Amino acid sequence: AMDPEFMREFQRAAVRLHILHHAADNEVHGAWLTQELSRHGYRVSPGTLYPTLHRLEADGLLVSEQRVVDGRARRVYRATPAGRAALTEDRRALEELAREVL
Amino acid sequence: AMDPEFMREFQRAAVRLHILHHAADNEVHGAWLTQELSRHGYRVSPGTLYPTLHRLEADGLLVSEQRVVDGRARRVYRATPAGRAALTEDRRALEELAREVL
Ligand SMILES: [Zn+2]
Ligand SMILES: [Zn+2]
Ligand SMILES: [Zn+2]
Ligand SMILES: [Zn+2]
Repeated sequence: AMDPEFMREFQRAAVRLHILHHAADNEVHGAWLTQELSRHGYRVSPGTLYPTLHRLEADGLLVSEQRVVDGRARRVYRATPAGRAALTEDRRALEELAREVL
Repeated sequence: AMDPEFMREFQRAAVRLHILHHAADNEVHGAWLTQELSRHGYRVSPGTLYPTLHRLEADGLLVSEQRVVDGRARRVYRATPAGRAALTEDRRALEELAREVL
């Protein structure tokens, strides 16, 4: 990239937004988020993603639940009401900036 | 804001993009950038702005020159060819993320 600092800063925000958007549509496992983010073109390792997930729950924007499904313990994440509101606000900021420069 | 970490991350990118867009259109004084960024709705202090400006020059994306105009010495900033290309790349990343989540 010509502007690696922009890409670096912008990716953090992009990831955060994608996590919230996916977790508002439906419940998600961390492992699936890694694959899904990759499909959308973001290079993310579990080592980077899980701390983001935990932070989002700490921020009250996600909530996780322990589930035992098919003899296997798994954590699922979903958006809280605060998360859906955050998503609206974040999307709004994106849309505004998109409208302005494009 | 519901998601202050998103807003914080997103604002850095937004500012960076605005600096490059203004400095591609015309030459700018740092003091004027502060006012202009304020008009566009970004809280920026000289203490935050000048390090960003210096970083952009170090990255080869801006160039500054000491200029004496009307018996008065001033520093002006403008985008380099690399800066115009960075602006295109950054805008492109924005467009992509806009397409994805809207
Ligand atoms: Zn997706
Ligand atoms: Zn602009
Ligand atoms: Zn302007
Ligand atoms: Zn603006």
